[PDB]
Amino acid sequence: KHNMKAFLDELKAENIKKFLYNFTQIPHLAGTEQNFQLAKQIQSQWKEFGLDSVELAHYDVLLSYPNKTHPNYISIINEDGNEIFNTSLFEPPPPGYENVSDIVPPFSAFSPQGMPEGDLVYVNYARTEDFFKLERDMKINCSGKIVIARYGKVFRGNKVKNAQLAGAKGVILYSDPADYFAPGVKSYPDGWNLPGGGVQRGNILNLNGAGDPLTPGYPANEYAYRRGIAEAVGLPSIPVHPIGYYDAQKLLEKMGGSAPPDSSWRGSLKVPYNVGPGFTGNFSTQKVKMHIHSTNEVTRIYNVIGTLRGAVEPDRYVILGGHRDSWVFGGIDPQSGAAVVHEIVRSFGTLKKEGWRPRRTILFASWDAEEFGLLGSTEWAEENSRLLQERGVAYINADSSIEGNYTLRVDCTPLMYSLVHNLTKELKSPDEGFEGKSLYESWTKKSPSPEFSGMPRISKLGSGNDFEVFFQRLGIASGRARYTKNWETNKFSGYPLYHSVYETYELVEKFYDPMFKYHLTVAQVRGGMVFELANSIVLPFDCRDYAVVLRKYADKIYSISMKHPQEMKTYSVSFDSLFSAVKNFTEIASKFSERLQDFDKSNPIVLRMMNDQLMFLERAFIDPLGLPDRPFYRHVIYAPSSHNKYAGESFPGIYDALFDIESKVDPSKAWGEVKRQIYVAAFTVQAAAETLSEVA
Amino acid sequence: KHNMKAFLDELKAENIKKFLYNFTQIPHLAGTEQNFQLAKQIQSQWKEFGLDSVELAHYDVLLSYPNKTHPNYISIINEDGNEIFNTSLFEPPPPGYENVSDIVPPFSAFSPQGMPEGDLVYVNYARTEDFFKLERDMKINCSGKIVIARYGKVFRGNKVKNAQLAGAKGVILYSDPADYFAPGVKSYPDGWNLPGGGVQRGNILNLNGAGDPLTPGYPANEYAYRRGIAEAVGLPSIPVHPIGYYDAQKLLEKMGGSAPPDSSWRGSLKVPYNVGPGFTGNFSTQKVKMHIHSTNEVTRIYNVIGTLRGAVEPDRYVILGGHRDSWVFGGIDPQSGAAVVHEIVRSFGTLKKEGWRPRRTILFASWDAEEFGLLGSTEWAEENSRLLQERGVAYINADSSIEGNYTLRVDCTPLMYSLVHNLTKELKSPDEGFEGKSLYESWTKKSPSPEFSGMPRISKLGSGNDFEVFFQRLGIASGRARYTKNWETNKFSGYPLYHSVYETYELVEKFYDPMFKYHLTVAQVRGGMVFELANSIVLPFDCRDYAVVLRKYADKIYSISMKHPQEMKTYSVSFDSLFSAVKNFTEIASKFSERLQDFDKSNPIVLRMMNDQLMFLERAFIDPLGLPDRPFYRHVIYAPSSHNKYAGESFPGIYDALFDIESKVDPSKAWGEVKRQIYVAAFTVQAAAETLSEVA
Ligand SMILES: *[C@@H]1O[C@H](CO)[C@@H](O[C@@H]2O[C@H](CO)[C@@H](O[C@@H]3O[C@H](CO)[C@@H](O)[C@H](O[C@H]4O[C@H](CO)[C@@H](O)[C@H](O)[C@@H]4O)[C@@H]3O)[C@H](O)[C@H]2NC(C)=O)[C@H](O)[C@H]1NC(C)=O
Ligand SMILES: *[C@@H]1O[C@H](CO)[C@@H](O[C@@H]2O[C@H](CO)[C@@H](O[C@@H]3O[C@H](CO)[C@@H](O)[C@H](O[C@H]4O[C@H](CO)[C@@H](O)[C@H](O)[C@@H]4O)[C@@H]3O)[C@H](O)[C@H]2NC(C)=O)[C@H](O)[C@H]1NC(C)=O
Ligand SMILES: *[C@@H]1O[C@H](CO)[C@@H](O[C@@H]2O[C@H](CO)[C@@H](O[C@@H]3O[C@H](CO)[C@@H](O)[C@H](O)[C@@H]3O)[C@H](O)[C@H]2NC(C)=O)[C@H](O)[C@H]1NC(C)=O
Ligand SMILES: *[C@@H]1O[C@H](CO)[C@@H](O[C@@H]2O[C@H](CO)[C@@H](O[C@@H]3O[C@H](CO)[C@@H](O)[C@H](O)[C@@H]3O)[C@H](O)[C@H]2NC(C)=O)[C@H](O)[C@H]1NC(C)=O
Ligand SMILES: *[C@@H]1O[C@H](CO)[C@@H](O[C@@H]2O[C@H](CO)[C@@H](O)[C@H](O)[C@H]2NC(C)=O)[C@H](O)[C@H]1NC(C)=O
Ligand SMILES: *[C@@H]1O[C@H](CO)[C@@H](O[C@@H]2O[C@H](CO)[C@@H](O)[C@H](O)[C@H]2NC(C)=O)[C@H](O)[C@H]1NC(C)=O
Ligand SMILES: *[C@@H]1O[C@H](CO)[C@@H](O[C@@H]2O[C@H](CO)[C@@H](O)[C@H](O)[C@H]2NC(C)=O)[C@H](O)[C@H]1NC(C)=O
Ligand SMILES: *[C@@H]1O[C@H](CO)[C@@H](O[C@@H]2O[C@H](CO)[C@@H](O)[C@H](O)[C@H]2NC(C)=O)[C@H](O)[C@H]1NC(C)=O
Ligand SMILES: *[C@@H]1O[C@H](CO)[C@@H](O)[C@H](O)[C@H]1NC(C)=O
Ligand SMILES: *[C@@H]1O[C@H](CO)[C@@H](O)[C@H](O)[C@H]1NC(C)=O
Ligand SMILES: *[C@@H]1O[C@H](CO)[C@@H](O)[C@H](O)[C@H]1NC(C)=O
Ligand SMILES: *[C@@H]1O[C@H](CO)[C@@H](O)[C@H](O)[C@H]1NC(C)=O
Ligand SMILES: *[C@@H]1O[C@H](CO)[C@@H](O)[C@H](O)[C@H]1NC(C)=O
Ligand SMILES: *[C@@H]1O[C@H](CO)[C@@H](O)[C@H](O)[C@H]1NC(C)=O
Ligand SMILES: [Ca+2]
Ligand SMILES: [Ca+2]
Ligand SMILES: [Cl-]
Ligand SMILES: [Cl-]
Ligand SMILES: [Zn+2]
Ligand SMILES: [Zn+2]
Ligand SMILES: [Zn+2]
Ligand SMILES: [Zn+2]
Repeated sequence: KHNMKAFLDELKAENIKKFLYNFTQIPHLAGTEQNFQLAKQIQSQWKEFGLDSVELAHYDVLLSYPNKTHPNYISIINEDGNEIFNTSLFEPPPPGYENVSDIVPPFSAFSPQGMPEGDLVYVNYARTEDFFKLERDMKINCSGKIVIARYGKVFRGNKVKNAQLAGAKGVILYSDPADYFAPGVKSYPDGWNLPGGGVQRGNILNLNGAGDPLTPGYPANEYAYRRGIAEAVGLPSIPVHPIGYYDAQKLLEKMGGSAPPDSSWRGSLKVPYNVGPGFTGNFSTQKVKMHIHSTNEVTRIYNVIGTLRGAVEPDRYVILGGHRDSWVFGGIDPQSGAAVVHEIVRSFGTLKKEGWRPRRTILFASWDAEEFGLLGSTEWAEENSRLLQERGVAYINADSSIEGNYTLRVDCTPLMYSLVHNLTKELKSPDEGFEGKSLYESWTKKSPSPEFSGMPRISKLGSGNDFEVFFQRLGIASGRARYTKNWETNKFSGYPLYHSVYETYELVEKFYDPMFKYHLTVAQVRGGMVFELANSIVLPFDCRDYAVVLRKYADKIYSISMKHPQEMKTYSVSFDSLFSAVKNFTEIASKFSERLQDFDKSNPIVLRMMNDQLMFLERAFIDPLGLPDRPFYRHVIYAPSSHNKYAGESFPGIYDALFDIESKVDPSKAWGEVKRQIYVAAFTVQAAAETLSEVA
Repeated sequence: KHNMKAFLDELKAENIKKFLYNFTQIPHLAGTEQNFQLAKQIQSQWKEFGLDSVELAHYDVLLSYPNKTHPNYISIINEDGNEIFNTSLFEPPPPGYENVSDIVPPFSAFSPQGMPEGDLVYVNYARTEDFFKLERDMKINCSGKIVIARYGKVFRGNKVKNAQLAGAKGVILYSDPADYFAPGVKSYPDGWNLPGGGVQRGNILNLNGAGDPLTPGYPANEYAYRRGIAEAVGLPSIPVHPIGYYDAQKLLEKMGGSAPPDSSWRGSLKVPYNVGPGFTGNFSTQKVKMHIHSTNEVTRIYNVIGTLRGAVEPDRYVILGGHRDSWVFGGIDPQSGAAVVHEIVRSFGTLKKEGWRPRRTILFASWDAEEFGLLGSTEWAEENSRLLQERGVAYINADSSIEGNYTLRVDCTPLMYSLVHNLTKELKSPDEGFEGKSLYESWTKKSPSPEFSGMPRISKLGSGNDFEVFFQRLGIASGRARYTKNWETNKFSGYPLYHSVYETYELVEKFYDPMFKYHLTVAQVRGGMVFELANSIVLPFDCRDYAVVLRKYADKIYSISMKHPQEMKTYSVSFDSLFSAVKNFTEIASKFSERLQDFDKSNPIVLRMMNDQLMFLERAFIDPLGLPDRPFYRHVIYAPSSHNKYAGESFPGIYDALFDIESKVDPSKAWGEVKRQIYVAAFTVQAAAETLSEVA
């Protein structure tokens, strides 16, 4: 039989290992020749593997690179202007790669050039609440100061935006061992910890879904009209640079001014974590000086797009996409994901060569320039937005397959909860101690849902990956899955070697997944989802699961508002319309589910009608006017948090209208806007419900 | 047989006459009790006629009414402040209606209140080019002046916007007999001309597609959050009032200052048409004073929505909509259209009672508050926008069925050109002299296409009617048809009794269509179109017709730009991308047409695929970001003219970037924006073409 079992059994751990090794021998930085070569390789292999067509889709987008003859670094400078201490110009390369060329040195992509000099303020994680505490409680003023912030907790672009609005003239980012060194584990190459010379690369944009900074709304094709740099979207106005903790120790050890306000501000280095401004008395006259000379440059990028044409509904697309560009070798990010996609393509192509075709069309993508702001996925989606919004069934992301070895992690739309529960009950757990048990069983045991019990945790989608344009802009049901760490017994952020030169094939083969069994499990979850989406006669979405979460999010946002009972009285702020809409959604979704069960299964137009109602249900939560000042975040239920792009926020329009509202100087105006956002959300919920009513 | 012939033969002239009489005995002003009664009547009749459901959809929207105890009027006032001449408080009612109550007196809906006093400037039609001529050539300054403008040529809301931007403090609108009195015809009741006491009502908003001024983007439902008046969309900032030509003669006869600049500025009254400012020497010290006391008020309106469920594709909607609210009796506008819709509903319901159902669902609408800014259609579409954009096949408008008795007028999307040609070849001409000939034949003879020869004129859609939200906001293929006058041998605007108390059942029965044969022909064209749209197995749209017009519009906009060859050189302004996209559209559309001819006709999914490509082709021309500063005009090929809402403009984004560009002070910026709009248009054309490519 050509069924999902045939597909799943064809997937091999050993193949994912071979592909990972093949993809991680040299750097594949976006916009470089090596990454164009790899694109051409993947294109040729996907053709050999059996796909119907495989094309490159290219764009010319704004990228950012250090100047190779004028390196970035930071100094402590004395009263005469002598640089008495300099940060590193490069990370010590790992064993056996000390002769690889074209390793890009640590930098913050899209930093402007400058050589600002000043006194340091230490701002903890540079979160919105960190600046509130500094400014409101401690009365420390960052205006004209250089801030130093530890990486972690939130996306770095939000740190830089927050420093910029506090009036900083520069930002230094560093990795504290409190957040990037797990107790009891050795530094790379001897374990998976970040060494003191290790540094995390990453862009510092605030694109809010725009894609290429110069062409928001339209693909950066050959005739594109581009904004000038001054009108570009999302670029920082102050220089920024990342360092490791050896270097950070040298900048922090001399800090004076106020003590840290409490222990949550102290990391693990042997320094006091004084906030400043500036250095203690003996050194009060030394300053910090940044030297940033990176340049932004329009550069060609290349996506690989493979098509496996559907036998029955070729005009319905199920998309498996993940990126290919890496900061250096990409051992985890992204090639552990790319290798899994490569093996999925291979397995599908095997079945195809024996005469099988999925019900619907499956599109496979190897995106470029994800590390520079989700540029490849976003420009392609801008180009193809009409096809995607009328034909797009689902998008499954495929970045890093592992960030730990403890249990499964899934973030997705409620419409996929049932599909994920059912698939994972049919897959074998790779976990020691759960031999012969289902993945569902091990996952639920290690990661219990906060709400349900007997059910696993499934998180809402945030952002910081290539599903953003598909989900929050276009409203196509989206999901992602990977193996992850135990967040309970671990205080550190993501995985320690993230976006460092130390993220290599060896890191993975030696320390994360030597048998490639977690990779294989993730290929089964991702591939199994694409299979069911592209092949099930009825799309495998359960609208009733959205009804349950909409009630949870309505309760949550009402609870937030109710911290202000006096104002809700004064301004007549009612959530009744939103609860009404959620109640109606629940009733209509229950009735639609009954018809879906009971409809005449021989009638394909009835079937195509009800599949279209299922496909367009995520689509119904899109507001074509977007969220306030964020036109490309159009989903009314989910947006990336305005304080942390990686986190999802529910009812974001109401959430941001309420945030910090007790500080607004015109409360009438502020609560007016809360009421406006309640009206928008209740309306959108009711409108989405009505797409599930009988059609006539 | 239940075929289109059965449908068409059931339509009766005598029934349209009975309904017209029934709908025009009392005023049906939006927001009034009489118009709610009529809604309830139509709802009950459409139920009796056989529709599956018929519901009222209500909204609470901003309307505008004079104050019944504080009337609007204009004065000439002397040096002491005595009002020596006053304009009329009402139009003399026609014979036999002198005792009808609740005739609303002439006013400009949405005028602010005020009693401004000042010197007159006469501004001809208050067109953009009229103000250019006054300000640039004649050096006349309107700041702080009251302007008087003749109705005609352009929508009155654009006149008021243009006066406001010239710094006027008030606007007086009047009907000149040059534009509203046809030579050789008598005034009502003895013919169809406008009497000197007749006055044209109408709103003076500049909504640009927003619908209710207080709730742009969302339906004005029970929990809607409303803007405050100061942030409302589209309201005028200066008082405005309309008058007839008896009164206008009294205001114009004393005018001094400059002579009219040429004969195109002179109407037919026995006055000099001096531009002013102010009156001649003897009267130089008299002034004009307006007294406006109308109020804007949120008021309930009611649409009637009837459904005839499709047998095969119930989730595909073909919509026949026209409004029901009138300024007074609505003898032509809108009830000559409403009576035609009523008879169409009756004919469809006859067939339904005998067991027939159309292939697709047909929705019938009786919209409210069209006269106040297309409010009813727009709020309903805002409410139902997700259903309409995923399910909407076509919208056929049904306002006035006649504005003359000479020949057919059709304005529609190119996608309907073939459908209209084919249907009209099968209908009988009602014209004298063409007995036994087709409607196509008489229409083509009397209204030859400028381009084609052997073909009839079909105009692009403009706006000022209820298709605007469906076509220019949502991108649903739209059309309209009516009988019209011979524009060649007639210099007057629209029809003379437009929006006057004299537009009665008698006007129609005595002077326009005593046999109701033009009404019947229009019911056949509108009803025949809805029939073919809702019943043809393949949707009756020809994409190749869009390809032909896109080339015509590209040639036209390039010709405009080429008036500036030096700047096109300096700023490297190329239309090559747009011509490329139009060429590709033509090639892809030709291939798609071949497949549509040759596809396996037994395969319904192939059929539903290709019908979806046809349905979503108009949809592809929507840009979700909208046109500059006009977010609800999202169609890139067609927008209402920025200088005249009634007229359509093609490639509007490029057109407005080029308009008056030689006057812009930063030419680099201006031509940059031209290039931006070329990129947007070429992109949108190519993207729409690609929706017709093979899907995978
Ligand atoms: C959830 O679904 C339910 C439908 O099951 C839906 O109920 C609707 O609620 C609205 C209220 O927002 C009702 O609107 C009323 O309609 C009647 C005419 O049918 C009007 O007369 C009402 O207005 C007048 O009377 C009201 C007193 O009830 C006054 O408060 C008001 O100021 C006016 O005087 C009012 O507009 C509507 O009838 C029902 N529809 C039904 C039951 O079918 C509810 O709206 C849905 N929730 C959301 C968020 O959409
Ligand atoms: C109309 O349809 C046609 C397809 O039949 C489509 O043609 C495409 O045109 C673009 C040009 O805008 C081509 O883009 C080129 O792609 C190649 C790689 O395939 C690149 O190397 C090219 O860039 C380099 O080389 C160019 C020299 O030709 C340089 O001018 C450039 O600066 C770079 O060095 C270039 O990007 C594309 O290949 C074709 N696609 C085809 C033939 O399939 C055309 O774009 C459509 N019109 C619109 C408005 O979309
Ligand atoms: C995940 O798996 C569950 C369990 O198999 C799926 O729910 C089950 O779906 C089936 C198939 O439609 C339901 O069968 C129906 O039962 C009713 C009897 O009341 C009958 O009228 C229908 O003809 C049909 O046989 C079954 O009841 C249902 N089980 C439960 C507990 O809901 C679920 O659909 C799967 N989810 C996805 C996305 O596939
Ligand atoms: C308006 O009417 C015209 C004339 O009837 C329609 O064009 C005609 O459409 C028919 C039916 O599809 C075409 O028939 C095809 O002919 C080819 C032979 O080359 C054959 O391969 C197909 O199987 C089919 O028989 C016919 O050629 C065509 N005539 C012309 C002049 O184009 C037109 O489709 C109607 N428009 C609308 C919107 O209905
Ligand atoms: C990664 O794998 C690819 C495919 O096997 C290798 O590329 C092939 O290299 C062979 C030997 O040089 C050539 O003859 C083939 O034409 C290449 N195939 C393709 C599709 O490019 C590549 O060398 C491997 N890379 C590494 C670093 O191991
Ligand atoms: C930090 O680096 C800077 C720049 O390379 C060093 O300062 C330079 O030293 C060279 C060689 O002595 C001089 O010719 C340059 O004029 C100096 N440039 C600047 C900008 O100061 C500095 O010596 C280094 N400091 C340490 C401790 O290594
Ligand atoms: C317009 O036609 C309608 C329908 O015939 C008339 O309304 C009917 O009036 C009769 C007699 O008064 C009532 O018994 C019916 O119940 C009414 N029907 C409906 C559906 O309302 C109406 O009177 C006519 N109006 C005019 C001005 O002629
Ligand atoms: C135009 O109308 C105005 C307002 O009704 C008239 O002026 C009023 O005349 C009455 C009766 O004599 C006075 O009591 C009011 O004080 C006047 N009001 C104002 C605002 O002036 C005026 O007489 C009318 N002019 C003509 C020619 O009919
Ligand atoms: C990089 O720096 C070098 C020398 O210090 C300079 O000549 C060149 O302008 C810079 N390159 C870029 C791309 O800015
Ligand atoms: C912070 O410092 C800047 C720079 O001198 C000053 O202008 C600004 O007002 C200060 N703000 C506060 C709250 O002290
Ligand atoms: C792999 O799992 C073991 C056993 O729980 C754990 O001690 C180790 O930290 C894991 N490795 C990584 C990289 O997480
Ligand atoms: C209308 O005018 C009368 C009297 O001149 C006044 O009492 C009332 O306020 C006005 N009505 C409205 C609705 O403004
Ligand atoms: C028009 O008149 C106003 C009002 O006094 C004046 O302020 C404005 O500058 C004038 N414009 C021109 C071009 O004369
Ligand atoms: C009706 O047609 C006749 C004959 O052409 C014409 O003289 C008359 O003006 C028409 N009536 C109207 C209202 O257009
Ligand atoms: Ca772009
Ligand atoms: Ca509205
Ligand atoms: Cl992922
Ligand atoms: Cl019309
Ligand atoms: Zn990644
Ligand atoms: Zn990354
Ligand atoms: Zn009308
Ligand atoms: Zn009208």
